[PDB]
Amino acid sequence: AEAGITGTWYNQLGSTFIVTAGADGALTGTYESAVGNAESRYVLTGRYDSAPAGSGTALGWTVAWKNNYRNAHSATTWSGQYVGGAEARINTQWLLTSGTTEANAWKSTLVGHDTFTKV
Amino acid sequence: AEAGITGTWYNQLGSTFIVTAGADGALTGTYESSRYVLTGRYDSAPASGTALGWTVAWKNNYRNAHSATTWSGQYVGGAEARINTQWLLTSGTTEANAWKSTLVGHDTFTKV
Amino acid sequence: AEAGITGTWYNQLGSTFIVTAGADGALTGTYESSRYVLTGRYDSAPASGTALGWTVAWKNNYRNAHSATTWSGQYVGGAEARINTQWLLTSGTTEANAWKSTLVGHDTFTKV
Amino acid sequence: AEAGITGTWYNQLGSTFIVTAGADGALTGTYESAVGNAESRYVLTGRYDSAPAGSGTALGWTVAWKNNYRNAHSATTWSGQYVGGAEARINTQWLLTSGTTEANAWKSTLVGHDTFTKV
Repeated sequence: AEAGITGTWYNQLGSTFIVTAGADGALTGTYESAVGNAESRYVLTGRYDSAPAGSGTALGWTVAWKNNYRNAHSATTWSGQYVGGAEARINTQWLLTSGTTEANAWKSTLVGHDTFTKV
Repeated sequence: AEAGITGTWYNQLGSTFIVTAGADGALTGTYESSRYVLTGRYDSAPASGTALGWTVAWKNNYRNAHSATTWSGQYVGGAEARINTQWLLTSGTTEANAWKSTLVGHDTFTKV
Repeated sequence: AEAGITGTWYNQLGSTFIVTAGADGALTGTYESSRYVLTGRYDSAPASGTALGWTVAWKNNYRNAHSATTWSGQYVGGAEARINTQWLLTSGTTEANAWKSTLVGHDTFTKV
Repeated sequence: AEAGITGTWYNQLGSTFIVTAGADGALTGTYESAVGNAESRYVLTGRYDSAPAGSGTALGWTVAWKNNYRNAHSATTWSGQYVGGAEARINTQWLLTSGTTEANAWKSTLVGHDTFTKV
């Protein structure tokens, strides 16, 4: 619920995710990327199950790779589950999609998986 | 286009996505196949389609499916505007079942 | 159907898949958009579509793209038989770039 | 090349994969599953880049979940790269597809990632 999720997290590549879980199931924050065309901080928005069922808490968020300094013409979404305890982790799968011409659309989307550790 | 995106859309199975695209890159609206709140972002200065993504947690006042889907794709405008997507649906699971927690698929939305 | 699967198929972009389905569950054949060898398996006793998958390493006598695609899906027979798939294309990369090694997409093949 | 790949491997869930890499780029072997409707050994087939480029070697394989004892009406494909050294590993992403009725086709496919360690 709010506090579990709210906080600073890092993935296995050294990117940072700062998130506030709101009472209505809203997720807002900032993302700072360890890779790609990514310079500085980017806004993030998402949603989580604010009334979860030993099972994890399902959540997802999106970043569009545009800030006041750069624009990668691409957006990533991460879908996963928050698993609490002392070992708090967020286990995700993500899709990165770039804006493409129609011809190149077949190769517009990357897929990968990230694990977030809470700090 | 910002307000190119703004509107009501439908996918292949009859689900309906109502969205507003903000000047600064925000997407907000509701998804129904009952109704759920969505939030996302899009490139507000595209070159190419416009990249975008959004999430829906499957909980509202009536049901809680303890899952959340994210759609990642691009908007292509023109005479017949479309949003081509791939999505990941993750369910809250115990550790024993975490390996079978995520479904993947694709959706094509149109104004029709 | 074993020999329901056997035949020549085309996807949305004009690639052509020539396949033979063996009695015991083997798939063999070639894929061309030049030609590459494919191998896979399918459920030879289906209930529902027939589950199946195949791989193509993108190397032949003429080119080597140092990648390999796998297609996972099901065969649906009837008047207009189709093979609905999702695929993963992985490229051989250095460790620095391993996070951007895999493309995901979907393909629909038909006899037309 | 052949020998690098050829051998016995296990994933993080305790499944086993026994594979022989052939000279023409063929992969044949057997898979024994730690989960699902999966009883005993199942045949596998796939392909690999027999002439790879510090970069890994791209490969993929499929198992249909049918043997003489069980049938799950489903097939999985794993796509990834073999990374050699002492730390030999195969890093993959997989798609599991079940045979479904048309109505249920939207939820026929699972996605996940596995890491294989050589034994």
